[PDB]
Amino acid sequence: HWGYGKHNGPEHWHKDFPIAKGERQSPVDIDTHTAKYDPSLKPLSVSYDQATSLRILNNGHAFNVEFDDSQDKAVLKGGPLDGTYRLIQFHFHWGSLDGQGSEHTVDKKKYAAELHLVHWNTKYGDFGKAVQQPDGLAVLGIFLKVGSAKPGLQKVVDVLDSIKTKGKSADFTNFDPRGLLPESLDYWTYPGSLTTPPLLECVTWIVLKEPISVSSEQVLKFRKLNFNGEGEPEELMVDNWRPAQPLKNRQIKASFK
Ligand SMILES: COc1cccc(N2C=Cc3cc(S(N)(=O)=O)sc3S2(=O)=O)c1
Ligand SMILES: [Hg+2]
Ligand SMILES: [Zn+2]
Repeated sequence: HWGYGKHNGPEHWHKDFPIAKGERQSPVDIDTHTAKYDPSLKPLSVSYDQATSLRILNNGHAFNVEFDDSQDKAVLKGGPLDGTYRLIQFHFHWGSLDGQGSEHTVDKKKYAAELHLVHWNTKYGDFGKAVQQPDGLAVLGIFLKVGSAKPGLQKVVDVLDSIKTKGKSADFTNFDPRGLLPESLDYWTYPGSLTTPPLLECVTWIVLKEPISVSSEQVLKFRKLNFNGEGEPEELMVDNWRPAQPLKNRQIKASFK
């Protein structure tokens, strides 16, 4: 149903998902001058050393690397969070050109792509319960800029050939998500939602200020993915991002000054 085309893109979402015009929708523009430094903000605790990746699959919207979240293998704690959040999957949003692709912007600036490491609040038992809570999910957002190649990203880039079309999946075990992290864990944080339908407002967004760079050839491989399934007319998977939403009654807190 929903997609990123003129006929079923972000502008049409509200018809099937009314929360699209809700009070805490993401992504948002991060205005750095009016964001508030908060000294009571704890540092992030990202423990991804016991992470266990399982699959990589094209879902017609993006490609997702899924992880085993049956136990606290890769968790997120600290920062503005209270409780442990488990990594269940990560995905990217990218554009058809280097000047677009990220969902969140910084002072209106768009990056080439954006990585979202999705975590769910373990106090809720399972992911399905978590998406029914205002503090059910924590998504770590990381910006990707085009520059030098990101070593930890190549393994993902290589397997894209086997998951070109919608519905395809491939085994993708022993992948270390720590290769996708910037050097600094400084961040901005605000209450928001999923950036794609069902557009649920259960997310505490933690967007890192430091982006990671990837070569144009690495992000180039992203653009050869297909929205369509095999045997269907080809649709390049590009621009799978949602425009910034009004901040409304919200303030973005910074962990740095
Ligand atoms: C009942 O809601 C469900 C159930 C199962 C999966 C999802 N998901 C859908 C979209 C979606 C978009 C995300 S983003 N771009 O904001 O980080 S994270 C995410 S999801 O958790 O994978 C929602
Ligand atoms: Hg929710
Ligand atoms: Zn996303």
